[PDB]
Amino acid sequence: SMSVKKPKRDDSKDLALCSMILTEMETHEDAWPFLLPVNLKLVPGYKKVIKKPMDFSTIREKLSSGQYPNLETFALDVRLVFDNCETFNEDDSDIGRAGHNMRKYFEKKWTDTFK
Repeated sequence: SMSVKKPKRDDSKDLALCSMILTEMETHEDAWPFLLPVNLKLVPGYKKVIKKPMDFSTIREKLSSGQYPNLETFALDVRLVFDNCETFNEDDSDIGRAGHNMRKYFEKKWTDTFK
């Protein structure tokens, strides 16, 4: 509360560490469905169904341009990428399986880097 603060967690490396995690996600062999925005002209249904599209390139641009206020807003956009994927793709599809693999990969790196 006013003039009463928990001890200050060092967040000065968060930008660099989120960038490294994002690089590792970008270079994973199952990243290919997620590298670029889904083409809304060419994929029927996507525009209407997925209210907030997100992809790695879009996260990378937001990161590079100071559009994440903190590391939690960054994790929310990464998770959004996988949540959208599950909303639109069957579990038993190449893309569906890619999304589950990448989420697992991300969550481990997140825990190991920050928890």
